[PDB]
Amino acid sequence: GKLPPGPTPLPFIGNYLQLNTEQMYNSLMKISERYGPVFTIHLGPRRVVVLCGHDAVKEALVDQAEEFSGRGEQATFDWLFKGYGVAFSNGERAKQLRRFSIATLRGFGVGKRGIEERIQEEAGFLIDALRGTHGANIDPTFFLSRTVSNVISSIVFGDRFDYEDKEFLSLLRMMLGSFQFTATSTGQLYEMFSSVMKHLPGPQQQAFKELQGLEDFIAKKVEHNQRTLDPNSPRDFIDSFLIRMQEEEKNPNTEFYLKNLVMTTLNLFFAGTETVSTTLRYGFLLLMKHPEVEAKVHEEIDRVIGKNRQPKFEDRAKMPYTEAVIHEIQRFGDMLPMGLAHRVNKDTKFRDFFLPKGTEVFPMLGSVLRDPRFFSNPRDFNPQHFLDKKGQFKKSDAFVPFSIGKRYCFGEGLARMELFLFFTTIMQNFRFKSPQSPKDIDVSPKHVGFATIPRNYTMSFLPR
Ligand code: HEM
Ligand SMILES: CC[C@@H]1C(=O)OC[C@@H]1Cc1cncn1C
Repeated sequence: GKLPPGPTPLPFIGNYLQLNTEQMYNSLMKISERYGPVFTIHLGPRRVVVLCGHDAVKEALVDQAEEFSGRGEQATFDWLFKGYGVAFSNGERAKQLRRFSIATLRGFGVGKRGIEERIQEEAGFLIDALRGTHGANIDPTFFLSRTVSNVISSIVFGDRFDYEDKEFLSLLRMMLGSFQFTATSTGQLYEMFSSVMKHLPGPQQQAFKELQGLEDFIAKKVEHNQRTLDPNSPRDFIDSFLIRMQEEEKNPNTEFYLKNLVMTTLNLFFAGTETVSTTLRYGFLLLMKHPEVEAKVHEEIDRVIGKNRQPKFEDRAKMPYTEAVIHEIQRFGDMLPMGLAHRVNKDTKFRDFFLPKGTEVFPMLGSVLRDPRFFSNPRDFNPQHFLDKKGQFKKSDAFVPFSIGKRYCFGEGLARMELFLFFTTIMQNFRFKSPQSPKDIDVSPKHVGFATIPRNYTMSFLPR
């Protein structure tokens, strides 16, 4: 009846001394090279259990999937959410807001023809945008996020933002900034020492500012929607939820009230924007570093699709190389290295170890994506990871950027279809040029913390 081994914590600071807040993953991966695939850490006051490799992670989150289905803290987002919404909540609230969210996204056609024709249409609205930069050197950052956010916006708001909207440019700035903070040294020190640091001046404060800015906005769309509602036919995600808040007024235990609504919508709007767009911004850089991979994707396009029409999402079965490249950007790029934290919601026996009720769990998603048993060159960019000798597509149990188990990314379906199309559609129209030689492109991360962020680069989209 004892915890997993680990370095001796100090009082209050925990294992501050053996942790590099500038790369948290490598610090935790060094400790496991010494203790094992399951060890115990303290980030400040918080006792965490950290899981390493495909085996540790799968047996935790899938084989005992119920007991590891809790949610732990991300103190940056916990300052805003306070345990409300679909993503950062626990128990009876998590199961209801999740059950309702999946059912509703399917209403608006996630992984269906509706959202296909929305993405397909927005993808062309971006093609125009990039054909009108005329080959000149740009930052791809806010072009991509604009386009990516517009898909999720259609679902949650009822329609899209205009690309010329000054206030829209602002909301995307608020996501990029709050998100990049979680990845920085101070971001990872804030995980450790939130209790103190939320009252101290510093970068943390600028990130509450933008979080606060984001909530405000969403709560202004909830007001406008609320007063102009039509109870017998819904326009968007907010409306459907409003319709369920009415029906649930007689029930005092309901999880469908104003604050849960507002929080769950931000979960969706924030996640539908910054994780598919970073993945693309990373993927472009990885394509200009690897020109022989770019040329091969282009060729698979012209023979399967051509130049005339617009790529669908079933054009995908006849495209094994391009679908490998997209899985390999997703695995190399390593979006959320430690995932969202979990928690055991009751006393738990796991592998001879004991985990008390409320124990926090770090499922290292990045160490599965770099499990050397499943990948032959774990830290190189090789699309042959996702192919066999006959050139067809090879699924891997260690491809887990979207997590596994009971609290896994229900936004995975939307994201898969978005990635395929955006990537195919852009590269069907343009080839990418860098202002620097392929041997001189630094494809290593700028910040790695809660997210993996790629470095800054300028680029050209010149037509074919
Ligand atoms: C490449 C893009 C994306 C990646 C790599 C990604 C990855 C992840 C990961 C690792 C989790 C953690 C789940 C856990 O607790 O174990 C997660 C959760 C979540 N994701 Fe995504 N995600 C992406 C895009 C999206 C999109 C487009 C949406 C919008 C519908 C979304 C919505 C969510 C939500 C609501 C959760 C919380 C689930 C819960 O706590 O029940 N994600 N995602
Ligand atoms: C930026 C934090 C995001 C949020 O508020 O809701 C969930 C989320 C974390 C996340 C999950 N999938 C993508 N992201 C960025």
